Amino acid sequence: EKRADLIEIGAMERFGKLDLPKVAFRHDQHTTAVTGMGKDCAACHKSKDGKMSLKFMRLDDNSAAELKEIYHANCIGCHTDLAKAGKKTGPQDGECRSCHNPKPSAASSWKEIGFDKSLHYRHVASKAIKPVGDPQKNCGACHHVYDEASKKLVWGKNKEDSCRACHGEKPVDKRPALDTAAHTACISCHMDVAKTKAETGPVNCAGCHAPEAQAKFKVVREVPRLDRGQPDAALILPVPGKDAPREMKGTMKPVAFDHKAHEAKANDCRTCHHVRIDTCTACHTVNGTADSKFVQLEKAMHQPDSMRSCVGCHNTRVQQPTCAGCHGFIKPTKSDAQCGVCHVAAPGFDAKQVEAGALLNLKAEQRSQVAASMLSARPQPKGTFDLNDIPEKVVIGSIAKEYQPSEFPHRKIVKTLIAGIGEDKLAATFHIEKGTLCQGCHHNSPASLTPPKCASCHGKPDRPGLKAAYHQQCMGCHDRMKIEKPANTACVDCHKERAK
Ligand code: HEC
Ligand code: HEC
Ligand code: HEC
Ligand code: HEC
Ligand code: HEC
Ligand code: HEC
Ligand code: HEC
Ligand code: HEC
Ligand code: HEC
Ligand code: HEC
Ligand code: HEC
Ligand code: HEC
Ligand code: HEC
Ligand code: HEC
Repeated sequence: EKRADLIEIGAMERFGKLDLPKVAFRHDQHTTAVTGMGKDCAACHKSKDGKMSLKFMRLDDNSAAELKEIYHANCIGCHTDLAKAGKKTGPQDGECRSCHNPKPSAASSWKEIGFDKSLHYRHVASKAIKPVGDPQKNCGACHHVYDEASKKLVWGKNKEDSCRACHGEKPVDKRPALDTAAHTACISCHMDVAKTKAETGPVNCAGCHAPEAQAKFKVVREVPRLDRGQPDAALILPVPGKDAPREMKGTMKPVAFDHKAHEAKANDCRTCHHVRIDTCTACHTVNGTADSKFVQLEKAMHQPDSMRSCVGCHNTRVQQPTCAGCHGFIKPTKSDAQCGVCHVAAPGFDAKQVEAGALLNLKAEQRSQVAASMLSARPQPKGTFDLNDIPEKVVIGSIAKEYQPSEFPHRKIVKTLIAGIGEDKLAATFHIEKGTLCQGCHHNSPASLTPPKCASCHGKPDRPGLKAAYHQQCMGCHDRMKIEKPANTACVDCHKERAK
């Protein structure tokens, strides 16, 4: 009952109220049958100048009357001819309700489809897609901008973007809507390559929009960089923008951004460039603009719950079990030091000149030099204290009573925690002190080789008592890290039975 190929035909509703229900149409069911009878798309779609219309048996919608005749004459005509041939067929001319069906045809499994970097690269890498306007580059086969001089579309070198950047839910001006744009360009090419029997893309509705079909697409794990002329190192500045006089100026040190490293770890460009490839400050000025619906630069970069912001995406990262043990327990400090991981001094510039705009009109190559400098000048990772310098096992028995004191495997766990982190660079860079990792459990005191006892703040005598403090911390981390043994229900694996 789940289908991804449903079309609810309701085109004449634009001309006025419909007398009868819209007509449900299974496109994949129809192309399969048409193929089997030796026909193709041309059975139902006309073309004009080598471009196939996506409309049924027409190039324009001229009137309600004309449209009704096109549907009835052509839809029913085929059904009738198949009937007298004694073949499987659809509703006959007199079965009004069988097409004009008030009850839904099937359920919809339809899913949107898009290019992650793997799929985009599988297209870039295809021999079947030939270079355009270049000895090697493939880009012009798919990407365009409108050239006002020639009054036509041309490949705009290094101005390639997702189709969504210029094609919307509805056709604005002579830019078609996204669905028309994609259905036209994508499927047309797929059908051409299919003729050469070189590997190609889907033509069936289900082939693109069915979750089952999507799961089957070959994925490439190591995907080459998609180079469109973007910086390796970006310099993000508190851009005020022309509007709002006086306008807000920045108050922090500037931020250098390793754009190249982030590409390698992200799954596309759009994740961050959510409207179009450009700066962020084009819309998210310090004060915000109408074009950002007044979302300010600060929000764009710090929004804790958005995948688009520095802090937000990093926040999803720390929800990994290897991180979540500590990160589901600790509270951010918002200390100057932590802010300083991103906001750093620029070489040769003072604070007064940066939030004066001294950097705003520098050439891309020059700001890259400045940014790369800021990136390389960041101190080397201090790592963690030598684990041999902390107790290997601590006895937790301050409140022993019903059980024996816990013999806590202190050093072994810390070692596992560092192992679990591995070469994660987000962990390496933001864990700025030798004892930062220690604070994942020893919270609310400075990073140190010698943190105070929990009892110094808990249940001695807001805050939990000492037993609650232990249980919540121990059991909590194990749940978040998916630690199987010990089980939280195993009441003796952390503190052995009284006597017995
Ligand atoms: C499937 C093969 C059809 C059969 C059998 C009948 N109709 Fe139909 N009709 C069909 C389509 C694809 C459309 C367009 C639907 C839309 O809303 O765009 C139509 C259109 C009409 C209309 C005009 C639109 C409306 O007012 O709802 C009418 C009045 C109409 N159809 C009538 C009608 C009757 C009475 C039929 C039995 C004699 C009949 N239809 C059969 C598809 C099919
Ligand atoms: C007649 C039985 C059809 C055959 C064979 C093919 N298509 Fe079709 N298509 C048909 C209809 C009735 C419609 C709805 C438009 C209308 O004027 O009522 C369509 C629509 C499409 C679409 C758009 C889908 C959507 O956006 O909802 C596409 C992209 C499309 N069709 C492609 C297509 C191709 C490539 C075909 C051969 C493989 C083909 N169609 C055959 C009817 C029929
Ligand atoms: C031959 C070129 C056809 C044209 C043009 C249209 N249809 Fe059709 N239809 C055709 C066949 C051979 C079948 C049966 C397919 C099968 O495998 O059973 C059908 C069936 C339908 C149905 C019934 C769907 C179902 O519930 O099983 C409907 C409602 C239907 N057809 C609608 C329809 C409309 C509205 C068309 C114009 C847009 C149309 N069809 C054209 C063959 C052909
Ligand atoms: C803005 C930079 C655009 C991006 C990114 C994409 N498209 Fe586009 N497209 C754009 C304009 C200004 C127009 C209208 C041209 C005119 O004559 O005024 C278009 C048009 C199309 C069309 C229609 C013409 C045709 O090819 O038959 C298609 C099919 C189309 N666009 C597809 C398309 C796809 C698939 C894109 C992502 C790969 C894409 N466009 C991006 C502007 C822009
Ligand atoms: C030529 C100019 C194409 C355009 C435009 C689009 N696609 Fe494509 N596609 C093309 C080829 C040559 C191939 C084969 C690549 C290979 O592996 O050799 C493909 C393949 C796909 C696939 C993968 C199918 C599978 O793995 O089974 C999909 C899902 C796909 N294509 C989708 C797609 C979409 C949605 C497009 C516009 C947004 C699009 N393609 C354009 C060639 C061309
Ligand atoms: C992969 C090459 C496609 C094939 C084959 C078909 N569709 Fe498609 N469709 C495709 C894209 C890339 C898009 C744009 C949005 C997206 O999914 O990325 C669409 C869009 C639609 C829509 C419009 C959804 C909306 O937001 O209004 C529908 C309902 C739709 N597509 C239907 C459809 C049908 C019925 C097809 C067979 C005729 C079909 N599509 C094929 C990509 C591809
Ligand atoms: C990297 C993950 C960030 C951390 C950690 C913090 N900030 Fe940030 N901030 C970041 C970016 C990418 C930007 C835009 C570039 C710029 O420097 O303007 C910002 C911007 C601000 C702003 C607005 C601009 C300004 O007033 O100068 C403020 C007020 C700001 N940042 C404050 C701030 C503080 C107090 C932080 C620690 C709690 C902090 N930031 C962390 C990136 C990152
Ligand atoms: C047609 C088969 C393509 C070729 C060849 C190239 N691109 Fe592409 N690109 C294509 C599509 C359909 C899309 C949008 C996919 C979506 O789901 O939105 C794109 C997108 C881009 C982007 C934006 C990345 C993103 O986050 O979506 C860029 C920067 C881009 N394309 C660049 C690019 C370049 C430089 C290419 C030649 C090396 C190139 N593209 C080829 C389809 C196709
Ligand atoms: C978030 C992790 C990003 C990913 C993934 C990609 N980009 Fe990016 N980009 C990002 C930021 C924060 C910035 C700085 C913008 C600012 O306001 O300073 C950028 C900048 C660019 C630029 C430079 C534009 C300019 O300075 O005029 C380009 C051209 C660019 N980005 C392109 C791009 C492409 C094509 C990507 C996929 C291959 C891509 N970016 C990913 C953040 C992120
Ligand atoms: C104008 C074309 C914009 C550019 C360039 C960037 N953004 Fe944006 N952004 C814009 C709008 C219209 C909105 C509000 C509507 C919306 O899409 O949410 C936003 C919003 C954000 C947000 C907030 C998300 C949330 O959940 O609250 C963030 C964090 C954000 N944008 C980030 C961001 C970044 C990092 C960009 C450069 C890569 C960027 N934006 C550019 C408009 C525009
Ligand atoms: C997911 C969409 C991310 C967004 C948006 C941003 N970051 Fe990021 N960050 C992310 C990962 C998965 C990584 C590891 C890959 C890497 O680039 O090393 C990181 C790491 C950092 C680091 C440490 C390493 C480095 O590249 O310098 C810093 C200092 C950093 N991130 C900064 C940063 C800023 C300032 C961003 C907003 C402009 C930002 N990140 C976005 C994932 C994602
Ligand atoms: C306990 C041993 C830790 C583990 C395991 C991980 N992190 Fe961590 N991290 C920890 C502390 C005590 C702090 C200091 C918080 C403060 O505000 O002073 C941090 C901080 C970070 C940050 C900075 C932003 C923040 O969330 O406060 C990041 C981005 C970060 N850590 C990332 C991170 C990742 C990706 C980890 C798993 C690979 C990870 N951390 C583990 C303690 C501990
Ligand atoms: C390790 C992950 C634990 C599990 C599982 C359980 N407990 Fe626990 N508990 C733990 C610690 C580190 C401590 C402190 C030890 C001390 O004596 O200081 C405790 C403490 C208690 C106490 C209070 C002390 C006492 O009366 O002996 C009780 C009564 C207690 N815990 C009960 C208990 C039960 C019934 C459990 C099974 C559900 C259980 N704990 C599991 C660590 C861990
Ligand atoms: C959670 C998994 C821990 C991490 C990460 C680190 N330590 Fe820890 N330590 C932890 C507990 C539950 C206790 C018991 C404290 C109590 O009050 O019962 C301890 C204790 C210490 C002590 C002894 C304190 C005292 O008894 O007065 C020291 C000196 C100590 N731990 C140091 C330490 C350091 C420096 C770490 C980072 C390398 C570190 N711990 C990590 C839990 C956890």
